[PDB]
Amino acid sequence: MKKLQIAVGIIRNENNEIFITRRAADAHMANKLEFPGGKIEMGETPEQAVVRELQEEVGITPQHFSLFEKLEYEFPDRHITLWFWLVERWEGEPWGKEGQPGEWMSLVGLNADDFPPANEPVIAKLKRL
Ligand SMILES: Nc1nc2c([nH]c(=O)n2[C@H]2C[C@H](O)[C@@H](COP(=O)(O)O)O2)c(=O)[nH]1
Ligand SMILES: [Mg+2]
Repeated sequence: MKKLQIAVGIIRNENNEIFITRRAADAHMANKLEFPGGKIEMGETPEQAVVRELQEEVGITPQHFSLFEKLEYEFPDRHITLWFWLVERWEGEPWGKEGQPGEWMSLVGLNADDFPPANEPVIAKLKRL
């Protein structure tokens, strides 16, 4: 079967703003407004998957932990698990290896349009704030 897991955590900055990968720092993918922690799927545990990938997607030392929301849905012949974790702080700039560098933005205005549309089920909840 076709199934893939994803665990992410919105890093909280020093100004109630979270650092998320958006249009990279100088890339073309402007609709890549996503978060770190992806790839947890690999072969980790529901708990170590994020905690492990966290170091891989942050590399820094941030007071980051707890989950904000987690959901598991499967598309017509596809299985996508998206876990959203809550973060409270992060020292310096987050690097790890998420993919496309981001900037400290206000999560109160998340972009469900810029980020993957099929991945709205998660944002549809928080987006409505
Ligand atoms: N089944 C399913 N998987 C999806 C959808 N959208 C989406 O990004 N995914 C997948 C692809 C990605 O690899 C992953 C999210 O993190 P990455 O883009 O970093 O891999 O989940 C979808 O609509 N259905
Ligand atoms: Mg990763």
